[PDB]
Amino acid sequence: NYDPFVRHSVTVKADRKTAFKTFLEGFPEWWPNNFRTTKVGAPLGVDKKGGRWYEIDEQGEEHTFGLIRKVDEPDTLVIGWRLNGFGRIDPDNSSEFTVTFVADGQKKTRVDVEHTHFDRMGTKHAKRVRNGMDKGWPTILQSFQDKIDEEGAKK
DNA sequence: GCATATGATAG
DNA sequence: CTATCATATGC
Repeated sequence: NYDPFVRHSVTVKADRKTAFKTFLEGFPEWWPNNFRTTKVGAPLGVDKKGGRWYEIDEQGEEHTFGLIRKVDEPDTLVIGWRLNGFGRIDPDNSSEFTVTFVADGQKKTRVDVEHTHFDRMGTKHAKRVRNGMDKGWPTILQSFQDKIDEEGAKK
């Protein structure tokens, strides 16, 4: 994706609320990217009342990790581009996407992202994205499903 | 366009 | 390490 269109694909083994909880609140409780303190990895991750991804740096708020357009409870999250305090590219992309959590049996949730405009920036814009984002959030989604897999299936 | 540099991708 | 690809700075 992210060259023609952006799609997200994640299967959660617990339910949509655990998915939403993990995705937007449980930032500090994963271990793929947030594996830090006052960094990418702090006691927050995202702001609920405004819809904006931030964590608690020692000097204030560490990395902005998204500009949320829609914070629609355990259901849907439309967010925009933002990344880690690393060797990253700036939010020159906007990269917005509709995170669609589909509740299955209320103990499973398949999320699909659908967006097509800023995400299409693949090739050039995605190569500068590759700087540090490629080694974080895509990795997050793996441990996301696994941490959650332990929440009500494995552990 | 070339020397950087950073960042990923080549070898 | 040199390159080669992209992007940006720097000249």
